[PDB]
Amino acid sequence: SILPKRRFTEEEARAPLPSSFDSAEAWPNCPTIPQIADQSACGSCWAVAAASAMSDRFCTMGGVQDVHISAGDLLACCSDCGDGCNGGDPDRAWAYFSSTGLVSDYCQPYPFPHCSHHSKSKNGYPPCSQFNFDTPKCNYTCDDPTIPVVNYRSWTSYALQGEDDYMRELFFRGPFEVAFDVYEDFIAYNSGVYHHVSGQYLGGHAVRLVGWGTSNGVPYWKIANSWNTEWGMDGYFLIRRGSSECGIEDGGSAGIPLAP
Ligand SMILES: *[C@@H]1O[C@H](CO)[C@@H](O[C@@H]2O[C@H](CO)[C@@H](O)[C@H](O)[C@H]2NC(C)=O)[C@H](O)[C@H]1NC(C)=O
Ligand code: NA
Repeated sequence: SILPKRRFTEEEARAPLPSSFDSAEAWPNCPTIPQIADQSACGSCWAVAAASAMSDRFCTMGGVQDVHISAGDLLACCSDCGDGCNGGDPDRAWAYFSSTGLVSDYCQPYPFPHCSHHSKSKNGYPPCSQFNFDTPKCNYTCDDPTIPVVNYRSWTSYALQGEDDYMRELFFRGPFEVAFDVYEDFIAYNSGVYHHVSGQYLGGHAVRLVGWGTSNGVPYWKIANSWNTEWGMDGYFLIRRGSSECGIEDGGSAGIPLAP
């Protein structure tokens, strides 16, 4: 990891964490948390999950109730992060949030429309396979140039590893970015607690971690996916917690938004 490891204070460390936890119920006055993103026909999961968590953390920590951080800005302008719509690194996305900063969804709206990721779309989105999107151009003015550019920054970035870090960080500071390996059997998930049993490896996938809990003696993470609200359980999925399922507990990325 390029980011420094998160160290917990003596007070944070000794906190008795609850058997279940939900970020939306923990910060009920933060409207960005329960919102689900759509990355569209682009490999921008690394950027979209980051911008979602940064938006959440401006409410949990930054003192701003409802600001949406522009995934598009991060996607296009962080060339050191990866190759835009062809994949990137969550760690470097958070490093960019502090060293340079990001505009809001209002300044630079996400350039790609809704599309269907699994199969059938009840709202009538075209298939995402129908679209082939290149990495958008990095812009330095708001799409509507008459809207002033407001730049949003964090003041620190750190990495996280393992069940306890994830839980402890989530509890104190809210949603952050994690990553895991996708297999064929994940694509059609719609219920239950996910566990890889069959299917070919497809690729890495960055996502936003919002909660934990236990269902019928099976501990799990509650995760916000970025395949719009029609995928999984209303945009979310549950995954096995405790034994790094698909490497979900191998690396997490987070930081603290600065009050502007
Ligand atoms: C930066 O602005 C440019 C130009 O306004 C955007 O590029 C256009 O994006 C639309 C919607 O995806 C496409 O239909 C056009 O073909 C693009 N035009 C050109 C000239 O590139 C771009 O999406 C913006 N970038 C971001 C990150 O918002
Ligand atoms: Na840990």
